[PDB]
Amino acid sequence: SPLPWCPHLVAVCPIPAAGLDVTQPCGDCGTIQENWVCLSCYQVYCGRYINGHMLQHHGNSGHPLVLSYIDLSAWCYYCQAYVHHQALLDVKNIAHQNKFG
Ligand SMILES: O=C(O)CCc1nc2cc(Cl)ccc2s1
Ligand SMILES: [Zn+2]
Ligand SMILES: [Zn+2]
Ligand SMILES: [Zn+2]
Repeated sequence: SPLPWCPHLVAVCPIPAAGLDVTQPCGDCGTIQENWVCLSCYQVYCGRYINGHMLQHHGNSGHPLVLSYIDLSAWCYYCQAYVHHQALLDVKNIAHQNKFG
């Protein structure tokens, strides 16, 4: 690989004290498949191969960075790239613990 930095990492917000639920369904269509969590507002929406609700959320909010609940990758919609950075480690780890632990 991912980009080791991107100019949208500044928009990554603190993780809610409720933590993450990697089984959370899409907030629009309720699908349990291929969801992502927004790293600005922590809403959960489905991927491009389901109903494209996270891409819609990007369009209507401008929020840049999203975390996959399938493989814990982080995608930036502006840079059109995967990103990994020390600034993403806390949220990936919280997600990894919820998913696997
Ligand atoms: O599915 C989503 O809306 C968000 C996440 C991603 N969007 C893309 C688009 C391409 Cl072209 C390749 C990889 C990814 S990861
Ligand atoms: Zn959806
Ligand atoms: Zn958002
Ligand atoms: Zn970016």
